[PDB]
Amino acid sequence: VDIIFRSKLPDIYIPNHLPLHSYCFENISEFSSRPCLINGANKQIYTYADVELNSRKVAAGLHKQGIQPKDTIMILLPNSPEFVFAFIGASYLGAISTMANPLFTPAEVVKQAKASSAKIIVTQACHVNKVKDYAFENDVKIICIDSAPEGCLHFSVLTQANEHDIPEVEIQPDDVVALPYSSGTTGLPKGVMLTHKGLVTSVAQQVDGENPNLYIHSEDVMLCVLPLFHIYSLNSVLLCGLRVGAAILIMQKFDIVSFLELIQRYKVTIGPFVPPIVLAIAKSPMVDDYDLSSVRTVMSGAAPLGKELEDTVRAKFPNAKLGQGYGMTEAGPVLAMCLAFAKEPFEIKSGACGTVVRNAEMKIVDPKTGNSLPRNQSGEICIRGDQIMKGYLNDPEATARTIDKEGWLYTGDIGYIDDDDELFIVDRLKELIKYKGFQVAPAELEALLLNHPNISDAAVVPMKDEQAGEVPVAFVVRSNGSTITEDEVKDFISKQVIFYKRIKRVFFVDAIPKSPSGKILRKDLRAKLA
Ligand SMILES: Nc1ncnc2c1ncn2[C@@H]1O[C@H](COP(=O)(O)OP(=O)(O)OP(=O)(O)O)[C@@H](O)[C@H]1O
Ligand SMILES: [Mg+2]
Repeated sequence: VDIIFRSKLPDIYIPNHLPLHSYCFENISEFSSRPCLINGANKQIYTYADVELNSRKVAAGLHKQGIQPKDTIMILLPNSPEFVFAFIGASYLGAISTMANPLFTPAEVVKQAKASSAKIIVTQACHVNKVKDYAFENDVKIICIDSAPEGCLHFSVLTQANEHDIPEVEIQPDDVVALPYSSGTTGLPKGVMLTHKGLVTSVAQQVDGENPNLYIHSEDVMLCVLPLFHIYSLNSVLLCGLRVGAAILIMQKFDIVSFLELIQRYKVTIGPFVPPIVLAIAKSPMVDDYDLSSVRTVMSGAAPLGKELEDTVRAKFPNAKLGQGYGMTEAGPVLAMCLAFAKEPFEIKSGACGTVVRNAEMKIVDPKTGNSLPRNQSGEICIRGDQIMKGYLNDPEATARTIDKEGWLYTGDIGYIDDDDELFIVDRLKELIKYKGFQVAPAELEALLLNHPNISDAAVVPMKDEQAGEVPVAFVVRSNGSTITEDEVKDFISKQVIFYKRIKRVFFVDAIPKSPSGKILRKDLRAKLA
């Protein structure tokens, strides 16, 4: 007998029979002349009508270039209007976009291209070298958004196409539309098949309903400073933004000053961040010199964030609801979303990752028995609903091990749900540090380290130890100014925690490695230790 957790919100109608473009643009007529994409680099504004129009032009363009239903294009781009136009244009065709980290090595880009069977790679001149030979040898066309050197087509060859030249197409709910990849935090990146049905479901779960979990409307301005090739931005910023008619402000590269200025300048109202952004915000002393009163909702997604740091940043946006969302590529991606974001906001506790999304079921399973758990007990987070992935790309066996025959997705994440239906993430199961019979969550310690005014960044990993099995160790970046000592660090931790959570060694460093998508690269630090 499974003990099953659900949202405090009612189930709603989800039109997951509609293709993604059709769902996203369903209500476009009520906001057609509102800004859709704001290019922060050049101040250029595309209206809702511009964006549908360019997307339809690109679809027609892709079709003339040989893109057929179920064919794949690769997007190898930084955030830009053209990323959007390509993604949606492929969708118009019943085709598929795979999205690649543009700072990947040539071996990486090629592997992804081979695996996804991309017929076209849409990128910039600066990356052409990565895929030049491979493309020629495999009749894969290369289209550049900026200038098109030897053998490449320019993106304009897509936008020259006529919007009324999109062919008749029969799109199935279960057709793939997106091939995002996991961030590779725990190993090589995995290709994930996301469907029209999955993504419409997941966008609806967030922004539709009488009382939506994530309340966004056509007068909001959503900042987009996270990579759209990761599923958190593409879904919760781009697709959710389109669905409700919000302006999407496109930044390329976060730095705290640029960030604050653009927020002020463009009157951003929705801030979809990650813990490294929140960390920056909490440690900067100048946040107070800026007019951030417009910001009404601040989300942190993508990675563990502790309550003390979350609270620090809370105090710096007294005008906003601040809270967390929890996503996993394999999950569509959103599994839970802060209810302080709802149109009729619920109460929340600091440090929760949210409450499981409506129109879904969640269970917490102990991984040593396999039995589901009651409230306030730590186990493996599981989820079932229409939003989850069709499966891993070219890997039905891993899919089968990951989503069981009951249609339960097993995240590999440990968590508990408390009496208020808030979810808390402990850490990734395999990241739990094994000190005798005890299990230590690296993220709990990291949260406490980040609390120290003289610490600017940190990561906790296990070390090989003779009699304990593994001991917790910490990598610490000192603040500018301070010369905090190893023993100062250890004693600071020691005063606050139960004995088996103590830090055995601290190593001072200049930086902690992180994915572009905002997750600490713990494995890279293990390798430094080994
Ligand atoms: N709010 C959150 N708090 C804690 N962890 C989170 C939160 N949001 C996401 N995560 C973590 O991020 C994961 C989703 O990350 P993603 O799908 O980008 O790949 P990854 O797990 O980071 O890397 P890979 O699967 O390639 O090892 C979740 O499984 C969870 O472990
Ligand atoms: Mg993962």
